[PDB]
Amino acid sequence: KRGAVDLIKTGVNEKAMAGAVFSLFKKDGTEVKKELATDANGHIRVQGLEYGEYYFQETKAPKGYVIDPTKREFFVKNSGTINEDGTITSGTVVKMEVKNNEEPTIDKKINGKLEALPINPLTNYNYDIKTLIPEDIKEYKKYVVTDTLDNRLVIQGKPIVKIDGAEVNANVVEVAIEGQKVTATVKDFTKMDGKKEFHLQIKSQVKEGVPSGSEILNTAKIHFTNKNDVIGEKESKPVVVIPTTGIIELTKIDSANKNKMKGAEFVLKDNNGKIVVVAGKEVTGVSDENGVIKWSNIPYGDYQIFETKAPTYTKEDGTKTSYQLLKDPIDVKISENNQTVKLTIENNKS
Repeated sequence: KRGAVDLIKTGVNEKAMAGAVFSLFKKDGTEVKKELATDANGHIRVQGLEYGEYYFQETKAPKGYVIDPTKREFFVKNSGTINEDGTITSGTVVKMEVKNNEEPTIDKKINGKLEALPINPLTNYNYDIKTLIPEDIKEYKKYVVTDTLDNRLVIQGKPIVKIDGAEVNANVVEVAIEGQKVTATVKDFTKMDGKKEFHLQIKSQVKEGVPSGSEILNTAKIHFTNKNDVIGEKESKPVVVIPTTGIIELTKIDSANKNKMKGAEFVLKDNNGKIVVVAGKEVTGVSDENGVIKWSNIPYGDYQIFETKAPTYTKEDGTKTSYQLLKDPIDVKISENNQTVKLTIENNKS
């Protein structure tokens, strides 16, 4: 006398789940069958089973779903048959419904959709970290998203967490922050049942003084433990911000003499007429012995150079005279395809 069983495997949104692999065991642990893969409709059908207690156990999870170690018991108590497509059933066929849950995933982007971003120092940009919220999140034990920002970066204010686009109280999700480490930990798992997207947004700035063109990478990580004590740890793909700055080289010479000049003072202003400040200091220069003023770490890109003090010289009557002051601004442009602007400035006695 022999019975049968029908395993009905489903996934997200009650979808029929194919490719889920199971083994069938007797209660005493002996393997009856292995490599039983759910068909296109999420079914595994087995007949010809001697009466008694059995249990299925998953050996391979469907792609994208969490592995499930649970031993699922059933009794074969009556006779039953079932053909391969289940269109014909006789007697009693034990029915087993097995649900699968997706495993959380992690995605990091810059300003929503970017994987790379050329940006000026001390200029705001966002890290957008989105993780999948599974259908059994309600039953999860741990769900944490972390991100340690490269130390060449400054966290701006307090990172914000959105669930399905809605900002959540510190009750449901707590945003912690210590040093460069940002950590958002789910605290109320019930307030997230039915939700699908965990979105952590960290606002950042690239510090001043990092070499231009240097790639500052970022990644975020998700840590979780589900109801079955399955522990996950995934890391996002790296995203990159690149500091954009340039160099301004001024060489101060004489009109006809063409000689290098020391002592000529200049200043760099933006097109709003305000002096440019870099490391807390205004961008000022005094011409060296070779008549050079080199300014580095200048963000993009439109500025105006002004002479604030002309060089001196001594005529034959020993006179202590200053060259003429240049009263017109010198427009400069800094931007890739023009990252180092070298300008020669001629200086007239009258």
